[PDB]
Amino acid sequence: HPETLVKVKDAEDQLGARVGYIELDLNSGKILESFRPEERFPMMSTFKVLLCGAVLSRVDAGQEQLGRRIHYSQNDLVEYSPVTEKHLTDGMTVRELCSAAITMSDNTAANLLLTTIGGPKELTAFLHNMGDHVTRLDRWEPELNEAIPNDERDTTTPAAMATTLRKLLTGELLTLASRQQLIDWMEADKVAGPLLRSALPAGWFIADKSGYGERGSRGIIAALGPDGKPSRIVVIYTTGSQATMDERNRQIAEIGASLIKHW
Ligand SMILES: *C(=O)N1C[C@H](NOS(=O)(=O)O)CC[C@H]1C(N)=O
Repeated sequence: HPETLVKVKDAEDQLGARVGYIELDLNSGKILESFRPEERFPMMSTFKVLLCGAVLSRVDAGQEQLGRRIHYSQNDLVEYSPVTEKHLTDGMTVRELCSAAITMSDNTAANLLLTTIGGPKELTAFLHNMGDHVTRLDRWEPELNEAIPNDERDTTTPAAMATTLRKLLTGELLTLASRQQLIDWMEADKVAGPLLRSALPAGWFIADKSGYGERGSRGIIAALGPDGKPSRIVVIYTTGSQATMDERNRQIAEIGASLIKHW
């Protein structure tokens, strides 16, 4: 709808920064709306979804098992480690760590998961082999959140992420059991309250992953639809604004309110 685009433009005016936007039909993969679709934005914590997609790919092939227990130490703990800092004694399974990475955005969990697959480059190789020659992860947490302007490291485009997400959630890449583990983790997101979730009517489905970085970076990827069943993918990124966090949260909410009302 023109008026959802108008809200994206107004959000650009009021934040004083670039905003990338993609609305994708889950069934056919056709783009319903777009704004700056081929411009790069920092992925920030939204990459954790693509990371757990790579891990589930290894689980399918038998190179990884969801129950394998990983033991680490305080050393591996990096800033924002809400769950991993509580399991220094018993360790955590791959399944629990991916749950921590997506539902709580645990940073140490992400670094541990990156180690099991062979580092950021090997995640990029994973995305490359499924048809994403645009998205790239280059650094570990928390360095990947610097969001230096014009730096292409740890970036995606609204169109590339939205298509890759669609393949991960509904494509032929993962098995049915693996596809549902990723969507279940995303549905259990507990850190994207004031974003798209704030504008959701009762009975709607949402499975999302949010993120923020430096230089006013904020973003969300989401699978949502009415009556508890997803039907579209929404990708929203922004960077460059000197806005406070609560301000950036407000615009993504108004973008959410618009596309829900003109669903
Ligand atoms: C993801 O971008 N991050 C991890 C954590 N918050 O995730 S959230 O903003 O989606 O809820 C801390 C902030 C950020 C980071 N600096 O890693």
